[PDB]
Amino acid sequence: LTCVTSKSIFGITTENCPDGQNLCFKKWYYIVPRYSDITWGCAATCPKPTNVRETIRCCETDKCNE
Repeated sequence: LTCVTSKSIFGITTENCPDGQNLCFKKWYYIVPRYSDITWGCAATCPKPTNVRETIRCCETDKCNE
């Protein structure tokens, strides 16, 4: 399984995930109305928002987390 792990206006980077990590994630962390930090990666289980600023989505196919 191949996930996005970083993105810019110039393109994406991807990784082929560790064995046993069969989900891709995208995670938004809200900082101010105009701006949110966003991270992307492989995961074993769908990360749980531990903060109210956090929004996560997960999926199971190649590069699905863009």
